[PDB]
Parts: sequence; C-alpha cells; structure tokens
Amino acid sequence: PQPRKKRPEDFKFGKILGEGSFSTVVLARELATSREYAIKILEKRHIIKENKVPYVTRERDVMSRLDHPFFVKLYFTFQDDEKLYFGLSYAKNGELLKYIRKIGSFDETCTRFYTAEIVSALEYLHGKGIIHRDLKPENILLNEDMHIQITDFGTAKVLSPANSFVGTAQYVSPELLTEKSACKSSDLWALGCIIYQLVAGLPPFRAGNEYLIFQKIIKLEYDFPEKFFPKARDLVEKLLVLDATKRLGCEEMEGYGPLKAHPFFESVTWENLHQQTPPKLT
Repeated sequence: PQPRKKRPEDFKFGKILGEGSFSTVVLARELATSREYAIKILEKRHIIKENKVPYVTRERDVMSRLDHPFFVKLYFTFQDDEKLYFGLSYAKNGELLKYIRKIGSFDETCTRFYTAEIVSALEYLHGKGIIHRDLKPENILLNEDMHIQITDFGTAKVLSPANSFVGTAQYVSPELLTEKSACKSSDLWALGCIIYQLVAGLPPFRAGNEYLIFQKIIKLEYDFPEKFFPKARDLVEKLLVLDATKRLGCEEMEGYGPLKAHPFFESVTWENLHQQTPPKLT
C-alpha cells in the first residue's frame, strides 16, 4: 500500500508562487510534517471546458516518470469536487531569470556550471523520449541550494514513433515555424538561446512583436556582443542552426556525447554535477 490520500485540510496554504491560464501554484505547508510543497491547483470545470484533459493528464504522467535531481518532483495528487492538486517540490529561489536580471549576466564559471546542469537535465529527459517544448529561464527554477529544477510539463510531448504546440516566442525553433513540427532538437535550440541569454543578458532574437521575432528566427538574424566568451560563442553557433538535424546533441549528430565533449565544457565533471557546490552568483 501507501500513505492514505492527502486532502486540503492536511495543509496550511500560503502565498501564490505563480499563475497560468491553466492553474495556480501556491506554497503550502503540510501540518503533520511541517514540510513545504508547491501545490499546483487546477479547476476541473475550467480544464474540461477548455478541452485540456489530455494536457493535464500528460503533464501529471510525464512528471510521475521523472526521478532526477534537476527536475521538480511530483510527490502526490488528490482532488475534491472542483479541484485537482499536485504536490511538487518547492524551489525557494524561483526563476533562473530573476538571477539573470539581478546580476545582468553570468561570468564564465557560472555560465558553464548552469549550462552543464541544463545539458545534463536534457540528456536525462531526452533519454526517456520526452520533449519539454517550452524550455526557458522562467521554467528553470532554483532550489534552496541553487541547483536547477526544471518544471512545467504542460506543453511536453511524449514520443512514440509534436506539432500542436508553439511555446514562448523568443525560444521557438525554426522548424516549429516551418514544417509545423517538433523533436528533441527543438529543446536543443532553446538551449542555444538560453546559453546566449546567460552570457549576453538577453535572448538572441528580439523585436517589437511576435511576427518580427519569428522573421528573425527563420532568417537566423542575431549577433554576438564583442565580449562573448569565444568557446560559448562557438557552442551557441552549433546549437542555433536552422537545420534541426545538424544541432550538436541531436540523434543525427550522434547524441549527447559530442555535446558534452565540447571545449566549452572542458573542465566539467558530468557524473556528479548535483554533488558540486554551485558557484556564487557574483
């Protein structure tokens, strides 16, 4: 068996950590243990009306299948007459994006560290035939110890052999704008954008509106500031490649081995990133 199903009364709900069109995430403290969980709450009525059952169900299933230190863990689920609740691990420090603004940009040791954590998280995710499809600084959280915790699998795609979704405009891959489709490489593209954002302080493709943004993406219109770490620049250039089959890290390019072997990660020990002490953020 297992611990009896939990119920709302077992918690003392606190502040709202964030909202979505889909639901609300609130910080809660379980009375019997004093443990803090970030509980995602969804209104069954709203979900049904919006035809999101498949999405919510997929989200819960992907999360249940993940058991890694770089991913928010799902501890339990329960529901009452009107709402569904998902008990997720609480990452106190919030969005990686906050830290990016807070300090402007990351030095080389910090960029390397956090990129390595993300790459390693991606290898794990892709190893299970799962595609995030909306990877970005706002979806990458930080736990109390400053290690990453990736979440929000509401837009995830589970492979079985991935065109029904888009994702945040600035991180969308060109294939999604053209062949109306997506694969593992799509996340790798988002990685390229993220890396670039860690070093430069802003995402690569920026413009007045979505349309302009998409124009630049399909034309690969962007450039590096003259201060950009050379090896990071080289790595980014191998990720922000229009042809999805030529991005460092994808199946056609022989996987994660070559990606992790990149010069930019020279001094990284991949086997125990999570045991390592994250570099102080400036």
